[PDB]
Amino acid sequence: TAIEANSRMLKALIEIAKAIWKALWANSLLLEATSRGDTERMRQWAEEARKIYKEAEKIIDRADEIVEEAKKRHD
Amino acid sequence: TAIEANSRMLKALIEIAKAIWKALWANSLLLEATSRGDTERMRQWAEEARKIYKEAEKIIDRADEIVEEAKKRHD
Repeated sequence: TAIEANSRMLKALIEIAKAIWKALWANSLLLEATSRGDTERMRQWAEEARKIYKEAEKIIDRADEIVEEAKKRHD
Repeated sequence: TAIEANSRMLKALIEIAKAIWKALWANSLLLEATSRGDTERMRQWAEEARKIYKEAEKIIDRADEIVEEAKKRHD
């Protein structure tokens, strides 16, 4: 019964993984920006990351919500 | 009864991913601070990023603690 919420929390975890993926891409763009020594793409990934952090917060909320959705149906 | 194993290992997985996200966002803030316009950030990361890290560290350890326990329940 909670396995539905397992699949769904898995998707949510994949969304968390997407967030992490974009964070890594942000690290890449930062390695790009510091290599070229600029500060544009820095603010690019910065803003993108802030957005994604907000969305990551929400996604994790819904994730843990789905965890609670899986958890309540106990034993 | 399988949903049990699923949910357990999945919550574990999620928290460990969240640990990755803890250390990640820690280094991320540090990367925002890695612009090198301030060095007092030493105290910031050395404590706050250290806390969630050691939090992130043992969560993984105790997350694994139940990984071993689940599998061997059929002994």
